[PDB]
Amino acid sequence: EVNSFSGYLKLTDNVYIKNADIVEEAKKVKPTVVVNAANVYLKHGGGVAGALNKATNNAMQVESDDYIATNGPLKVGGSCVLSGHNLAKHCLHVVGPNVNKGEDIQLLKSAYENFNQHEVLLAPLLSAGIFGADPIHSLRVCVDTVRTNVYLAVFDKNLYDKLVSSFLE
Ligand SMILES: CC(C)[C@H](Nc1ncnc2[nH]c(-c3ccc4c(c3)C(C)(C)C(=O)N4)cc12)c1ccc2c(c1)S(=O)(=O)CCC2
Repeated sequence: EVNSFSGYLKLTDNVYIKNADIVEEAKKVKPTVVVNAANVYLKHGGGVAGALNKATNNAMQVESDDYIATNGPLKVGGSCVLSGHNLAKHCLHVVGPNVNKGEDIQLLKSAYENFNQHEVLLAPLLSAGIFGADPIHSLRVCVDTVRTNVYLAVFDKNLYDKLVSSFLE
């Protein structure tokens, strides 16, 4: 079956959320598009990016290095489409701002706007975790910006409960 998302809570007509590891979701669903929370040189050294690259047995990193050699780095707020490998048909590598490194939180709207070029996506909460953005603000930007169908996987039950409560106020 195609894009077999299960156990998500529908927040708006196009935004769904689950307490789950995005890697486990991608292996089970094999979505058309999985979003990676990338950096501008596509160096998947840890966090979400590291876990998705390890699940491809480093094929995503080798492919990424070859993309960067030919095209140069991405811009913060930008994206590129590469192979999904065993995780999806395509991986959309999106660069959200890293606020802990001084990047502008306003670019989080540009980052989510890349999702609108794909009908259905499995994605993480952009710029959250060690990128330093307020996760409740990131969910609000997603809901206000994405118009195609996005399934958010957040791998932390405590944060998932805070996000759902904040949305439902
Ligand atoms: C907010 C947070 C809960 C969320 N985390 C995540 N959200 C969704 N799916 C996730 N999988 C993992 C993961 C990370 C290591 C590993 C694994 C899985 C497995 C068990 C496969 C293993 O063995 N190692 C994390 C993760 C999050 C959201 C966005 C960003 C970050 C983190 S970041 O990576 O800090 C910086 C980029 C932006």
